[PDB]
Amino acid sequence: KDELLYLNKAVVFGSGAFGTALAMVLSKKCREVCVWHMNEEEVRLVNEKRENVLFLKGVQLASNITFTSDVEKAYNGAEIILFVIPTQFLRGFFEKSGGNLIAYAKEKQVPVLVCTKGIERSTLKFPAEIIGEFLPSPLLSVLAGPSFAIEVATGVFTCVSIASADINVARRLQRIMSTGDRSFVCWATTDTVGCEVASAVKNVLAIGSGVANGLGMGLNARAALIMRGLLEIRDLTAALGGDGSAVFGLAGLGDLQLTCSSELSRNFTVGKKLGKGLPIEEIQRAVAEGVATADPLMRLAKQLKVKMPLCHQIYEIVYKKKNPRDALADLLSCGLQDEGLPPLFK
Amino acid sequence: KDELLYLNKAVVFGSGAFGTALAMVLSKKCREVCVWHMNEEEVRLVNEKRENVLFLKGVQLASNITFTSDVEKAYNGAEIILFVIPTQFLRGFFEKSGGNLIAYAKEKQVPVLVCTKGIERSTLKFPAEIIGEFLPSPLLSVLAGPSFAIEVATGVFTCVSIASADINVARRLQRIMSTGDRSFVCWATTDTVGCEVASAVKNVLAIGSGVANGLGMGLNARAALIMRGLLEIRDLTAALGGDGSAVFGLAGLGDLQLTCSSELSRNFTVGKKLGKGLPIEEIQRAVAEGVATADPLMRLAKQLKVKMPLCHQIYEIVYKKKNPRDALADLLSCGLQDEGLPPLFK
Ligand SMILES: NC(=O)c1ccc[n+]([C@@H]2O[C@H](COP(=O)([O-])OP(=O)(O)OC[C@H]3O[C@@H](n4cnc5c(N)ncnc54)[C@H](O)[C@@H]3O)[C@@H](O)[C@H]2O)c1
Ligand SMILES: NC(=O)c1ccc[n+]([C@@H]2O[C@H](COP(=O)([O-])OP(=O)(O)OC[C@H]3O[C@@H](n4cnc5c(N)ncnc54)[C@H](O)[C@@H]3O)[C@@H](O)[C@H]2O)c1
Ligand SMILES: CCCCCCCCCCCCCCC
Ligand SMILES: CCCCCCCCCCCCCCC
Repeated sequence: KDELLYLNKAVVFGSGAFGTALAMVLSKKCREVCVWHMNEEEVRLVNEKRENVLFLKGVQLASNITFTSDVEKAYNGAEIILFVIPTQFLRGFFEKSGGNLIAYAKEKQVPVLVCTKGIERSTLKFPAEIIGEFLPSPLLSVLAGPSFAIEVATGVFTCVSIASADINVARRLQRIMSTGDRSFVCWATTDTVGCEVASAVKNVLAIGSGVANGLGMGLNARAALIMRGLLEIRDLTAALGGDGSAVFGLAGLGDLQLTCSSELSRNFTVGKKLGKGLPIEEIQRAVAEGVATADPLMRLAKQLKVKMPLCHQIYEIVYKKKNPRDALADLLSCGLQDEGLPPLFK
Repeated sequence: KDELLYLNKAVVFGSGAFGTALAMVLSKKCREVCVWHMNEEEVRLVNEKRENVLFLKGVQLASNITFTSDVEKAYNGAEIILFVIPTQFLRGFFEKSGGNLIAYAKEKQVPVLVCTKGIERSTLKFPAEIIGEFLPSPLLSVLAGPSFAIEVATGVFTCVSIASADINVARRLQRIMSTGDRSFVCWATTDTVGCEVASAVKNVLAIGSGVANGLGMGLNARAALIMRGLLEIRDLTAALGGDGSAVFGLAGLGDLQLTCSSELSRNFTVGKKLGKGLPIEEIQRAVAEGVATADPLMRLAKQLKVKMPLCHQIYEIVYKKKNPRDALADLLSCGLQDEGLPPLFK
């Protein structure tokens, strides 16, 4: 259906930039919107300042958005639940505080939208998979696409995709997340796996995009990294069982191109410094998603016997003090090859 | 084979930036390299200045590169012929001066590489197809990929693809164009049609990327245009008989992302001005490829009953004084849809 759906309440667990940006999106489709944060003193500050000075400074929060550190109040009445908690804290949240919320979720059959992105070190599992350990798959959906928080929060034209096993589940969410002014447009897909893989790998590849820059290469080089790196996301997706229909969609191609062209992103800057020779230790100072993700990505790929050329070299440069230039050469040592893309039309 | 091939002579018909940039690439794989230009007085100047002050200022030409306005001398002895003449002058060249050259080409079975990009107004045909009217298909190959002339001419890491019906023909050329320092890497593909379609459509879409900017949208918007516009190149390719294996390769995704992220390109700037409301007439002042290409692209699409949403609106804004904002709204009037991408894995 091409007609939207408005709700009375919507809860968003994750008080960071993206979660807040999404609260902003929701403020225009939901009568009430609570954003769960943990530090109570902070929850107050924000509500006072009418601004998430913590993770989204400069953005005036809508009035119908309320921050609360009380999970119970937070989810109570919500007709849609969003999870934008960093991957590393996700599991802990459910073990320590998801008790009742999970009950409520199952009870009222509330639709859950996974917005977190990454890989859990301990299990090498993705967000929606982790949450899936507590909440049934049928209720789970994934939101992925080129969506810089700031642009989304301030209402600047953005397109993302909603992935769910049941396309109809994705479409319902599609009608809930899409805004009245068409400033936030959603596209439905079933490729949950592809979306999750892409959301994670993109950060690693972003670092390579930065490496390429600090290494003196230009835009041609970047377009090639983006195009070649996309096959790596494709192959890892295939290995994990995903149908891959999202790989060349907004979740993959889209977000990938965005994330890799973001010259100010921590991923890019970190990679740039590496490209210029600065050791990872020296850099540090606030870790880049790509850096955190690189190790487990490598372990998952290895475990699945999936070859990710670019991602691997990026892992070496980061975790094994490999010279960016040597990495680049090793990468190109493969010799002349075919593009390696199947035809789409017979 | 992963081992290169060096030649004695190579001719490049097309004295513009890209042709010169490619002469530079060839200067490192060919003993001798002539670049055919038409104005004799100019051919001298350049040879004197050791620089193509006409279309590639600031770039010092290698010594083994010689400009000549004598087609006969130019092609004589060449072991590879490149065509980088603008689409509109292509046919005229062969009718007026290709006489002997064609003979020589067929005679010695010299490999031809089509580097020109666009659509001929009169026939709505692409470069390699036009040249194909004079030289047999078997000898023809297409070079396409994200390759800004300057970066290519100055040796900055670049990746492009070589497309030929016979993959082996593409691979031979692959070993001739790939450089010893791995600064120019070629990938083989068969999707000649896809490559040509992509090379042309990209310019139109670039204007939209500019429109989006002048219209106040941000990077999220651009990533979406790139991802959505790519399906248009896909569909037109399917309609023209291409196998489409290049659509998501360097020729398509690659070049597309590059061309659309080039904020200084004439396509972008023209589109930006349109996005800001300036009428096309006013703008002008040196035409943007995207503008020229928009009309025939539209006529070809219509003739083939292929729907290209973004390209169509871009055509309206340019040729029919349509308000960019109205165009954007008409575009989004489609309602909520699925991403519309087939799965890659069953
Ligand atoms: N930032 C973006 O533009 C964007 C776009 C898409 C997806 N994402 C995804 O969003 C998530 C994070 O992005 P962000 O900018 O919203 O977040 P952020 O880094 O601004 O989030 C900080 C959040 O982490 C919590 N936190 C910090 N330390 C904690 C601890 N020890 N225990 C429990 N909670 C703790 C805070 O209370 C807060 O909710 C990731 O999954 C990322 O991939 C971000
Ligand atoms: N510029 C790039 O970075 C790039 C990258 C890929 C493909 N291309 C393709 O290259 C071609 C043009 O790009 P460029 O920068 O090399 O060229 P350019 O615009 O710099 O080329 C000018 C050329 O056109 C010729 N010319 C001009 N007017 C003429 C007339 N009336 N009759 C006959 N010849 C005339 C000149 O003598 C010269 O060879 C297109 O096919 C384009 O799609 C360019
Ligand atoms: C991390 C450094 C910069 C990388 C710039 C891009 C390289 C692109 C091509 C990779 C080809 C891989 C071929 C198979 C092993
Ligand atoms: C030319 C103006 C700016 C366009 C910015 C991008 C719009 C992207 C989405 C297009 C969707 C088309 C849907 C089907 C008709």
